[PDB]
Amino acid sequence: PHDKSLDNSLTLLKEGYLFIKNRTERYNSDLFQARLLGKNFICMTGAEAAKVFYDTDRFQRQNALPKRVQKSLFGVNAIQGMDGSAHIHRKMLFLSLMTPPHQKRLAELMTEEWKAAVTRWEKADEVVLFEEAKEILCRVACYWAGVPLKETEVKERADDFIDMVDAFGAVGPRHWKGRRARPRAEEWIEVMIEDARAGLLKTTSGTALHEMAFHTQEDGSQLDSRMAAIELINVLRPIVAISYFLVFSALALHEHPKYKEWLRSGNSREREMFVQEVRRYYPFGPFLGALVKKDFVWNNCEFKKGTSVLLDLYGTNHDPRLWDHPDEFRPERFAEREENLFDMIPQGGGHAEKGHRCPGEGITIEVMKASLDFLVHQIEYDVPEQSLHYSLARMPSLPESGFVMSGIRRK
Ligand code: HEM
Repeated sequence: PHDKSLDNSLTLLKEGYLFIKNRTERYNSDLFQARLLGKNFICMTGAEAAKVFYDTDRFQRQNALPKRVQKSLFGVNAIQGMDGSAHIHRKMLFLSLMTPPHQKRLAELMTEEWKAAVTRWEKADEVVLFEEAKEILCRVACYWAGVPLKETEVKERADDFIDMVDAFGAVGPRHWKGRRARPRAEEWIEVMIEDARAGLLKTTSGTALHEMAFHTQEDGSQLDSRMAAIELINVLRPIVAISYFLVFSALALHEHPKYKEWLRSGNSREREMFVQEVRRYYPFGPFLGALVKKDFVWNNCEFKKGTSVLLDLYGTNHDPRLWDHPDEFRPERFAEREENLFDMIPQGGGHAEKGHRCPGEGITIEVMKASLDFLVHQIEYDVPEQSLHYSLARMPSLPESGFVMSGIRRK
């Protein structure tokens, strides 16, 4: 199939997470050609594609996504555009800081933070879950990475991280908010990187600030103070991004009352399942980009070298070939499902040790289960009349009212 139009890019902006889905349905196929971002593309959807997309003997990420995304979300020349053993080397670094012990540590700081906020929320009129999340995560993330953060600095930093996430799929004021935030974080963090290297800021072995400051590339030399910031930022920023998911976690519990007592009567497993369903059902990761390395043939289609390709993450997550009533929130669909690396890919697919799959899936899940465990057991509240609606054309997406809470009371 081939969309011959000459503005798919503007269209993509109007449809968002449904852009690829809208055409893999129309053209009745798992992939289609289009003209996106100045280049010739091939958008594909589905787990079988994911399997091919993550085949690095066929796909490279270098030169894949536009600079505007680097200049607002990832940073210029960060791990995201890396390929080969160079990428697997920088990648083992992120993993070392995202292991079960850490996850455990992070969910733990959040738990007390959550419990501590209650005394404050019980006195407020309202509370905007998205705003409470932004701060706490930011304050915790730093603490955990060993990055210093003054109380009167949390908001600004918490906000700068988010302006970066909220810019990747936008044009105009929204894009710029992040084209300006980025330069402020890098600056801020590149200083600590330099201070660490001077033994002027205390750093503790095994924490992101330490490991980034002292990492060693294959050639044996260390990262430019600037790149180490960007890389430490690609740890801090993502954790603050868990704000979205957390707002969705609450939102589901509201729109799906029945699942409340379900969780409350259950254990960690009921949570684990309610979380995994939030990561699958709700929009966040739009898709991914890559360049075809060698000319190959798959699904009767010819992929020419240098052709650009988008992997629909949202669509693979809602494809009936892999899920019953994919557009239904059903925590149970996860009871007994064997673990897989391509059926569900909300934070990427395949191996994290062999590819670009998010290495923060553990932390994201662990942090989310905690957040939920709190909303369900520690407090009781009211969801006052508001705008919970969330668009699928806007990327990223979020319940308009940031999810307002009221009459919060200890449980
Ligand atoms: C809050 C929700 C999160 C979402 C939806 C998310 C989503 C994703 C996606 C879709 C990718 C790309 C996969 C690919 O390119 O093939 C990725 C990469 C990555 N994520 Fe996340 N992420 C999240 C949380 C986290 C957390 C909290 C951390 C840090 C602890 C983190 C660290 C990273 C890193 C550094 C990479 C780049 C890996 C590479 O390029 O090889 N993330 N993530």
